Amino acid sequence: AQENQVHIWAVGGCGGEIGSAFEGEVAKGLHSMTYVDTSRANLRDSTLGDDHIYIFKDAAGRELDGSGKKRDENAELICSQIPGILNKHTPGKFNIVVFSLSGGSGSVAGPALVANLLERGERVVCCIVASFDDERQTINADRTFKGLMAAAEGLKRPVIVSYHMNGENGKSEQDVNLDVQVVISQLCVLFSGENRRLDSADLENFLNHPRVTGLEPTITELNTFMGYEWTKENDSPIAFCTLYPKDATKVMGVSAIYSCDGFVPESSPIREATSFVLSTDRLGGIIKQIADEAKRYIEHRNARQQAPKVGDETVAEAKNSGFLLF
Amino acid sequence: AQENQVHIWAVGGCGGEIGSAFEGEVAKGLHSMTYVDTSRANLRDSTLGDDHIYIFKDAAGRELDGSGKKRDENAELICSQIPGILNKHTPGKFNIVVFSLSGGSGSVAGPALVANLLERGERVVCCIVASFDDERQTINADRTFKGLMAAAEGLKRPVIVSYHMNGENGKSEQDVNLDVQVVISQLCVLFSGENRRLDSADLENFLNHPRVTGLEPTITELNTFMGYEWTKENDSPIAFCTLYPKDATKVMGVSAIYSCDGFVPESSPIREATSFVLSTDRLGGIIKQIADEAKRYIEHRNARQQAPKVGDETVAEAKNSGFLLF
Amino acid sequence: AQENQVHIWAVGGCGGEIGSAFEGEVAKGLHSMTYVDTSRANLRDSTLGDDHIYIFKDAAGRELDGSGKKRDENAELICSQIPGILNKHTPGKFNIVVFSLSGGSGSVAGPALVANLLERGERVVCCIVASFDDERQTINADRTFKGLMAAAEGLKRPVIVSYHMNGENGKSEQDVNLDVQVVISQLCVLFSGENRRLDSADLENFLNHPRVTGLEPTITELNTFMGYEWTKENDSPIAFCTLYPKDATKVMGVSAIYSCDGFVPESSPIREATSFVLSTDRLGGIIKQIADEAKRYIEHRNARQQAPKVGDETVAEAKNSGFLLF
Amino acid sequence: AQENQVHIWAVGGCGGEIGSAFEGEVAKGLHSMTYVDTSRANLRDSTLGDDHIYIFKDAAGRELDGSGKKRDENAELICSQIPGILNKHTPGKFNIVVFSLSGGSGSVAGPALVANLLERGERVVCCIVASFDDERQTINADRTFKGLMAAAEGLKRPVIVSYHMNGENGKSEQDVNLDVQVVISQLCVLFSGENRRLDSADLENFLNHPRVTGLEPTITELNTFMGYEWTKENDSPIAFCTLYPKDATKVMGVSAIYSCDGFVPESSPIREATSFVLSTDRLGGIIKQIADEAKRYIEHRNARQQAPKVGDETVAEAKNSGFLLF
Ligand SMILES: Nc1nc2c(ncn2[C@@H]2O[C@H](COP(=O)(O)CP(=O)(O)OP(=O)(O)O)[C@@H](O)[C@H]2O)c(=O)[nH]1
Ligand SMILES: Nc1nc2c(ncn2[C@@H]2O[C@H](COP(=O)(O)CP(=O)(O)OP(=O)(O)O)[C@@H](O)[C@H]2O)c(=O)[nH]1
Ligand SMILES: Nc1nc2c(ncn2[C@@H]2O[C@H](COP(=O)(O)CP(=O)(O)OP(=O)(O)O)[C@@H](O)[C@H]2O)c(=O)[nH]1
Ligand SMILES: Nc1nc2c(ncn2[C@@H]2O[C@H](COP(=O)(O)CP(=O)(O)OP(=O)(O)O)[C@@H](O)[C@H]2O)c(=O)[nH]1
Repeated sequence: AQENQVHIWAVGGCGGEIGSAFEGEVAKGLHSMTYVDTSRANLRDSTLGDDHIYIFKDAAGRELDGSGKKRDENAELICSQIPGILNKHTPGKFNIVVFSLSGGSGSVAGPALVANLLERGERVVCCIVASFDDERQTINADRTFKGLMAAAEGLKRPVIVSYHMNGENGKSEQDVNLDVQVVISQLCVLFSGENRRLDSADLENFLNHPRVTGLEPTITELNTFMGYEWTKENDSPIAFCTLYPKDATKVMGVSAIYSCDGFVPESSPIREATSFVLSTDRLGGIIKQIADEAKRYIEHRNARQQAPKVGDETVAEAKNSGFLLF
Repeated sequence: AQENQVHIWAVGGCGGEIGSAFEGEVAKGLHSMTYVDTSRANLRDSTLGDDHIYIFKDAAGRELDGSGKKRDENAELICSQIPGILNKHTPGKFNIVVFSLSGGSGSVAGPALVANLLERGERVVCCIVASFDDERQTINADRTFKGLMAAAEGLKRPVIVSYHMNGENGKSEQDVNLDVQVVISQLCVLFSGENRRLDSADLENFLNHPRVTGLEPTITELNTFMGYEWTKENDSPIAFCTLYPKDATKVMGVSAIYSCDGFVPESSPIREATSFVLSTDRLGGIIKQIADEAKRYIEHRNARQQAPKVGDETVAEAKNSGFLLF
Repeated sequence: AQENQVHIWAVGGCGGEIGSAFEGEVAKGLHSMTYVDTSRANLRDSTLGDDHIYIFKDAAGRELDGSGKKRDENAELICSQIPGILNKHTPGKFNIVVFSLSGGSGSVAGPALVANLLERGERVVCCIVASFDDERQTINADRTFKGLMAAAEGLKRPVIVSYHMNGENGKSEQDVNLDVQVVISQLCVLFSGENRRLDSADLENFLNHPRVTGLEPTITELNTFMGYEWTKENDSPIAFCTLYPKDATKVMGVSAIYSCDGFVPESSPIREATSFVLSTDRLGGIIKQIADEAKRYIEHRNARQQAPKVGDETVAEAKNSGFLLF
Repeated sequence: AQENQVHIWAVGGCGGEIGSAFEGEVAKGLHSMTYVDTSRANLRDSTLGDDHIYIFKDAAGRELDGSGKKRDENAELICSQIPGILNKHTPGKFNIVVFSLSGGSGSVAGPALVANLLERGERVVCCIVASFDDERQTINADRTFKGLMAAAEGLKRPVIVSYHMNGENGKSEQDVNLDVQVVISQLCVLFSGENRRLDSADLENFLNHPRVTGLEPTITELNTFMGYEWTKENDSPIAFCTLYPKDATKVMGVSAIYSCDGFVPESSPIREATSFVLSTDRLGGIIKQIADEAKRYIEHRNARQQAPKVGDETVAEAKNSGFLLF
């Protein structure tokens, strides 16, 4: 009941909340959207029907009610039901998987969706939000990110990631949601297929850059810019695709291995040149920042005072039901 | 005849008096409530029917009339009838067992209920009141608390306790009742399941923290705060779940192993951010204070003057019925 | 004295009562029927003669009078006499074993008949009624159902089961009887062999699906629908066979591994497309529901008050005949 | 000279008087009846012939003339002559031993008959009347009840008892007789074997419940109810068998380990659902009441004034024949 050119996979509660602003676009036929979550708590007022909502179910066929930031809890159930999701909801030509590395549901169904879509040969770009409010969230972000890195090397296909941070620059979760929504909205225009000079084969090589560049397949970061001022700082990316409005000057000074051009129709809401840039030079910084939080919480964990423990003989004395010793 | 989302187990006379303020909520469907006691002395004017009241019975099937602050008197009867209580009164999804460590009934049926609910896999939080007015009460409080500590280690599942004191800061029993009623009222909102971003699995891991944190299972203290000023003193809790009103700023500076977020509906009576904090750093202080009272009463007991005993030969002389010396 | 195209094995009291509505069909040559039971109490007014009734006999050659919901009582006798039943009453080309999982007779002679018929290479479909009124009935249903699951894996041949529930939707036993009678009546038309486009080899592969599908042999659930509305909910079965009336549209949207078609003669009482769907996706739900009742009765059993026991010395004192102590 | 489906053993004077209302039923072939007593005082006008009356005889082969509430007087003779009673009067398929725990004859021949019938493998249900008018009656009732409990525990077979009280609710002996007669009539209807869905094995497992339930064999109390209102108070029985009239709704809300169903013929005098319920939760109350009566009578006995005893020297003086002092 929707156009399947671009498919948005709002995985997890964080992905569902971020994608809740794209429900109107589905009605207008811009793109198809599918919610994937282990709980229906966030989705109590979605405009889309249950035909666009999938909730993971246990062995008894009953819907789960969240993972509670515990990735290992429902890993088997989620990984087993991922193929079923793709059959019921056919992936679009270009897929946008949105999830959070910190939760226990989005960070398991997210990489599982990306791995299956990449293995099937689909074109998928992941929008990622990472939080470090707790030790559990930080460890989940560390393990999920390493999982994606292992996915790119294991599948020999790059995993394009639009990374985001909850605590960056003191931005609230509302601010981060606006940032991600801008990236998804721009990716919708890029993947719409209505661009004059941009073909499907061009975007296939853009997303699967090692086909053309010959570089080693690894996780790649996607950055989106407007105007031409971004060329000074990122003059040497792996690849980039730029969409220009009518009678717009090209971008110069960028020496990329691969490049693409597109011309946005006058009706579409793009008024200045928009560039989608792939690079892996900032991956080391992102990994270091994640490891910094992990080290910080490990040091803080080692500062925990040991809890007062009752004697082991007392426990043996409390073998009576109710653990009463009198 | 009541909603079973949250179940309040008013165990003992102290628990019954504290819970008597929640009878109106039962009629309004907020939560289900069950009185558990060895006597009907306090429950002579309860609005709830006898279907919500369970009184322990002896071997002959006749209701008891209290334990008289003697824990060992009816321990076998209470522990044997605990499973029957849970069948007749089905435990709610979240259970709140309220009892006093000093009495002989609440301090036995309380830990028995908690041990059975934890063993069955239910989610239970205990509200506890401790008194040290008499040596018997002090020894009972010391004994019951050690029993709970052995219960947490024996069941490998934490026993969350909202600890309270009768003699703290010169507060009367009425003042302590208001303090506990606030905690139970807030726990009712937390466990209501109507929070937007809070799932049952989030609360399951919050209550059973060693699943997520990996810490050793032990008795854990629960503290509840409003606003954000509490972050300065308790910046290092094991876990904490915060419920925010509409457009409320998050809590910063708290580095917990696990945390949860929730958003209170506008209709519910929460107007400022309420935090439910779990920590075990004050357990040593509580145990020390309890042991201080026990030492004080042991010293006072050793100062008792020996009662003037009649001669043993006189006892042999008074073997006549009625013990008459003539 | 009857046509042997379809054979109905009314096993047990529940099976005999359900099948008592098919006695008229036997006289009209629609199918052959055989009552198998450990007691003749229910069969005091059957139109069919004793040549169509088999009652289990003990070692002395005398007919039993029921099992009393005790499966283990006559398991040896029943399993020993099953081959004798099949010789005296030759199984039809398609067999319909009807029995209840709760009783002690139908739940032993039922699976015994199914295991023998499957081992001999016959084509058998079981109609099953499960009850959970008592702990004994629930445990019998749990053990019988697991027995059938072990039968399918041990024989490497699926055990097709038309599952039914006594307490489902508050339906009375009369309502469940009507539901089963409809399924048996439809299976009679399917197995009649008078369908234009349906062959015996097609039905052989339909019942023994792993021959064609290659799936693992296990217990399979049979569901029957009229019309085409069922396709929305069960669009992904293992296999399904549909019987269409004259000039009836085919079923679309169902992606099954195996499928069959048949055209009902105009005289036969089928007026809309009837589908026979095999699936194992609801087996987990059925097993969970059975285990839920078993857990409930185990908890209820642990709440039993221990019976008052006279002293062991008193028993030793009552060694005198008549157990009188004076 | 009578139908042997149900056998009524009217033991003792109390049993004979209660059973005197069933002679017409014996004349109509409903059931066989046998009077067993140590005296013929009550049986001076019985319609039944002496072939249905057995009177205990002493060593010299002459009939006794009662025990006079002294159990130990003729215990050996009764225990020795019990097998002869069973040989001369063949026990029915279901036996109903009716006796009083207070007398010296019924309370000895009753338990002996029950123990012999249980040992032989027969199915026996005891109707019991207990009186506490005298200390001797109270002690006899206590001793007989303890003996029955010992028999149930030592035979590993439950002793089903329909307990009755003479002094309960101020009911006269006529009222207790009517109650016991109603219970016996209902048991006769249950045991008639003419019920549609009820087998002999069903009743065998119902009476010998540890075969099915697995519970410890002990004395079990039988209670009979009409309608469905009894479910509220006795929702947790060990077992229960219900007889329904034509088109009668089943009983719901009763969670028993074992249960049976039967359908009364339209001719039989049952117009509403009749339930026979087995439970051991009220045994403690009965034992407590009996012990309370025994304690009361012991206290009253200890208050007896010592009889004025003549001097022992006077007794030595009165060694003359006739004990004359002169
Ligand atoms: N920037 C955002 N961060 C969010 C949002 N929702 C949650 N989060 C953050 O993500 C983390 C929790 O991730 P999720 O809410 O997706 C948890 P998940 O869906 O995986 O499990 P359940 O909560 O059991 O559904 C935590 O740090 C939250 O503060 C959101 O809309 N925006
Ligand atoms: N803060 C409160 N303390 C209470 C309250 N009621 C009793 N207590 C205190 O608890 C202690 C006695 O415990 P309980 O009254 O619960 C006695 P228990 O129920 O175990 O036995 P019974 O009195 O025979 O029912 C003693 O120190 C009391 O002062 C109350 O409503 N609030
Ligand atoms: N839906 C139905 N359930 C039935 C019917 N007859 C019995 N039952 C249920 O099945 C259960 C008892 O099973 P059966 O009567 O078949 C006992 P079985 O034949 O195995 O042993 P006997 O009674 O000794 O012959 C119990 O729950 C009954 O309520 C029936 O006609 N329909
Ligand atoms: N409810 C009834 N109680 C009875 C009846 N007959 C006697 N009793 C009571 O039972 C007690 C005496 O028991 P029995 O009459 O059976 C004396 P038993 O037969 O053992 O000796 P004999 O009197 O020498 O035959 C005493 O309390 C009587 O009041 C009766 O018909 N109904």
